Amino acid sequence: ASYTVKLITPDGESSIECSDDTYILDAAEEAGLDLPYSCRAGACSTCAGKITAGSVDQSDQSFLDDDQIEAGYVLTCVAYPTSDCTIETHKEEDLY
Ligand SMILES: [Ga+3]
Repeated sequence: ASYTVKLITPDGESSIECSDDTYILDAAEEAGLDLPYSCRAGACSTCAGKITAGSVDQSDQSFLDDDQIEAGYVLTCVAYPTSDCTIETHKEEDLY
């Protein structure tokens, strides 16, 4: 049951469909979104995306702790958008 996943970017606004048992990144790169990712597995902050218009599940990540997720930075390389959401890519520098 894929849901409308809004991927905000400085080069425009796209909308990819991601499943609950899939990663927002894979669904993005698969379409050609070309998001800021490196490990694309779940062990960084470059894939993190400021979220504040939906919900996701990142119980596989190994970078964030509690303050990061609180802000909204969700690793797209390991996020499970159970429902519609609006991940704001290009939001990792906040940490570094
Ligand atoms: Ga990553």
